Amino acid sequence: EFKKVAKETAITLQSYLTYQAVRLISQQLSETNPGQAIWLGEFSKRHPIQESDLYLEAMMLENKELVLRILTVRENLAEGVLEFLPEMVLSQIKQSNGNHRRSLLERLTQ
Amino acid sequence: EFKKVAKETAITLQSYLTYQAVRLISQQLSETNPGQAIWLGEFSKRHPIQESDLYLEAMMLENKELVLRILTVRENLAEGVLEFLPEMVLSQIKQSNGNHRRSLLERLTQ
Repeated sequence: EFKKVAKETAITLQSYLTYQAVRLISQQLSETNPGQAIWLGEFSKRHPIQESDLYLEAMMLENKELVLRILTVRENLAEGVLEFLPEMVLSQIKQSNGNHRRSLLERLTQ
Repeated sequence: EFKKVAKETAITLQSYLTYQAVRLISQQLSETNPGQAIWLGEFSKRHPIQESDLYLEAMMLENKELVLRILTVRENLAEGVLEFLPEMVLSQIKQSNGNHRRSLLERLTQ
């Protein structure tokens, strides 16, 4: 099932990177254009960024400009971040595993 | 902020791959050992797999064997899946972006 799981993870990463896009943009808009930060916040109450293609589709009806920036920002975030994710996540898995195996072997040898 | 975002994404991927581990294991246990599938389900009600190092720490107090299998299965899942994630997620971002840009350019040129 490494196909079913790869696919589901990629969809999850795609949507998560989109949330990170909207988090970053909203942070800039806090200083740069506060009334749009606020708007972005309320629209996100009314639309679960979880279902991200629908969110963006919902947003084009009201703010095409913000939709475009999320598209752009998330493409850059992906392009920036994705290359280190393999090495990072695997390394964190090997060391979380390491900790947990060191801890329970400690309990097993009381 | 590509560091703050890479770090947060890796933590999220780590935890998500752990949930996928527990999803897969629970699926096997459905057929292989049903009474442990059920137990795994109830423990997951009482412990948010979201905070995954704590979950696994909570589980060692009650089922060290299952904790070890999650450790193993999630390391394999990571090792299996992580190499295609860059190419996959970026490709899905380029084509989701493509769709949304094709759709709103359609509205802008009514």
